[PDB]
Amino acid sequence: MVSKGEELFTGVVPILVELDGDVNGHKFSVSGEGEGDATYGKLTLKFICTTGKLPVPWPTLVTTLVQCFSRYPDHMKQHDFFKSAMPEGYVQERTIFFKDDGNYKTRAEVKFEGDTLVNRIELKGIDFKEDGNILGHKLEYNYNEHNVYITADKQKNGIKANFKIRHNIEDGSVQLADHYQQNTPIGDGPVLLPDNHYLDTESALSKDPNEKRDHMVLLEEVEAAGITL
Repeated sequence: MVSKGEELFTGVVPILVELDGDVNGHKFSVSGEGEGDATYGKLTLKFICTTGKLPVPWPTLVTTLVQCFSRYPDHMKQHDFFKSAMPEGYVQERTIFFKDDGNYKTRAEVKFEGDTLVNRIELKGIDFKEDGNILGHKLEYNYNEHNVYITADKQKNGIKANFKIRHNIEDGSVQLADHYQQNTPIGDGPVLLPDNHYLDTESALSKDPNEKRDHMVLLEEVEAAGITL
């Protein structure tokens, strides 16, 4: 295998996610747990809003709540920055602009803590409309397939990405969320800096019929593409 960190993903890896958020002064926390199987680009996670009611729609948090679990095809193994940064990990930072509404700013560290892949996130949201699609909870509980476009940032020993998320609104229209992303390694070790490619990302949201807390069950399937065999 072409990076040392890639070896850590040959099996099923436990995942922990911890998010602290503040959107227009509405504070919240989310904890998630599950597991990832990068060989197949799959993960399964269950998230709980540990502070009671989530003040924003669950779908708006999907992108924030571990791209090291993507399946890179055999011919693309030298382009997997995310696993190459492991176990020391990477900082992932985004600004997410909701069209005609507010924005989220996120900073996360994704790294191994023992045998567990941990995503710890700080999220701040500002300039939302209290009666808009986000704070007004007008988004459908579902999720579309998206391509995440990745480019190397040699200057920061890292990568950049940008993409637009389409969130279906309750009335059949769409709330757009423009994502700008930067990832930089935490460690000083060498990482893989990729040629341009994308991650074809599929997400399915559901509920645990036994769960009384505000929560989201998420299954994701992701494969890298855009570099010909």
